[PDB]
Amino acid sequence: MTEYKLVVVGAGGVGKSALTIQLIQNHFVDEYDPTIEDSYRKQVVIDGETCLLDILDTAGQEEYSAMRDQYMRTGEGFLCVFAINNTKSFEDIHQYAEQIKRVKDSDDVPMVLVGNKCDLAARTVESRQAQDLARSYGIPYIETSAKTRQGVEDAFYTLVREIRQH
Ligand SMILES: Nc1nc2c(ncn2[C@@H]2O[C@H](COP(=O)(O)OP(=O)(O)NP(=O)(O)O)[C@@H](O)[C@H]2O)c(=O)[nH]1
Ligand SMILES: [Ca+2]
Ligand SMILES: [Ca+2]
Ligand SMILES: [Mg+2]
Repeated sequence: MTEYKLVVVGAGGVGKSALTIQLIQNHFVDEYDPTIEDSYRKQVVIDGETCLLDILDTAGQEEYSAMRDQYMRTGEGFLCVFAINNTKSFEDIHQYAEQIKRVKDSDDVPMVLVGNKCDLAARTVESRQAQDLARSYGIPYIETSAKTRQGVEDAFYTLVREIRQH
């Protein structure tokens, strides 16, 4: 069966771990335990095809930024996550995308831009602004809530599907 190496990246506290765990284990993590680097694997059927998701959950804390080159080298598709209630996290997205783009020596690396925590009402990043960023990269924008499960499967499966267009 095909195996897809997905990497989830973005600023700390945007909900990377919560997204991943919601996808893989089907529950919401309410507490905030900052991640160093964790791995998850799950057989899923996507568009008729049995396949293996290998998902790397990465550090948002910038002290662990040295570890980025290593996972950006290995990973096949990148979930680029900001929180819609954290403008700074949206501004941080570029640093992640550029580095992926640099490290992979490609302007065409499978990516999906994810606006997380769309259940919260304190939005400071309007959808249209994220859509504009995603358009410049030539990638999809998808809003998610790790809390309600809205968009969680869409976001990850779209990433698997971007890896398949490439
Ligand atoms: N309301 C709401 N809270 C969320 C959502 N996703 C994550 N959170 C909350 O935000 C906090 C941070 O979540 P977490 O997944 O650990 O963030 P992270 O991006 O993995 N952090 P790190 O980079 O340090 O590993 C947690 O308290 C979590 O419950 C979401 O969609 N909605
Ligand atoms: Ca919980
Ligand atoms: Ca504004
Ligand atoms: Mg985490």
